[PDB]
Amino acid sequence: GPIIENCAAFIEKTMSKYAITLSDGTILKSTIKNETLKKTFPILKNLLKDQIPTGSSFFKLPVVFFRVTDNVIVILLTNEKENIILSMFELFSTQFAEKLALEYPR
Amino acid sequence: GPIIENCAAFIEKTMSKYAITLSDGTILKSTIKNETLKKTFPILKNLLKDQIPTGSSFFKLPVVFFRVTDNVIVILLTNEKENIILSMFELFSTQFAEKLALEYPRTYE
Amino acid sequence: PIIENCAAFIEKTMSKYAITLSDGTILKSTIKNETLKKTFPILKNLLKDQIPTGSSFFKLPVVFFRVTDNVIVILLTNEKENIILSMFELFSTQFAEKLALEYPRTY
Ligand SMILES: [Cl-]
Repeated sequence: GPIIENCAAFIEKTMSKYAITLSDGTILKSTIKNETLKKTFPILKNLLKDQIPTGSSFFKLPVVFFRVTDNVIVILLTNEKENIILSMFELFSTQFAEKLALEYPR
Repeated sequence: GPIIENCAAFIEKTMSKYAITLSDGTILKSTIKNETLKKTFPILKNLLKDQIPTGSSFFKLPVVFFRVTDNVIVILLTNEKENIILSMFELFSTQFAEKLALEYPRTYE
Repeated sequence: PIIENCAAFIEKTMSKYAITLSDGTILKSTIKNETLKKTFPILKNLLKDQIPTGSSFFKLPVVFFRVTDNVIVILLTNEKENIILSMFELFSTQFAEKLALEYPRTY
């Protein structure tokens, strides 16, 4: 049926703490608490102007950003090893970045 | 669309003084006089800063707060018993939480 | 964050403004502090008469706008009154309920 509830179960299969957000600040789904997201989003909007091209990730552990689509960003709080996180993102995209760009176009 | 209308009619079935607001303070629906409602906001602000969990309530009678989703707050003025109020909120959540969460997402503009 | 958007909204029409609390707390301001400190005792006394929430008070070039119980907008401007009242009505629609929650008068 509806994605987002599908994206979150995917992510939770390997990370407890995440958020699926849009570029303006809209949280579509999040297990990260509001206090952390409020201080986190201004940093993400900055990097979004030219440091995270669509399809790329950005690391500052425990925070990680993945621009799945042009408008949709995944935010992780994790200490997983790098290759696991990149692997999660690669799979998440190839199973979701089509449906997600279709449901949340810019 | 009609989600807030359905939320309102569900609450009005039991309490007459209520409001539904966003967690940034936007009033979506309120039968409480806007002046009286805005004076409960110091309490709400403290609840949100202490990150009261989704599904949890807070009682300062006659005022009652219920965090149905991350971004949607139910407010009551009521003298009804706590066990009835807590049942009302759990049924309210069951029927409307998922929809409210999609219709009213938290936003950090 | 919310105050940073308030500042940006105001800045689209006037450049000399301040957003303060009832007790005088500066939240954001492009007005020289020299001016604000000689301007606050006037605000305090207007607040006493309980200049109502939503109303403004003109003393050109100075304008006060009580957006919420606890938040005052101050402008130094030589714009016309209708333009100032229109900016205020717009400002209040976009920000008053948010501001009321972010900066509640306590007790
Ligand atoms: Cl929270």
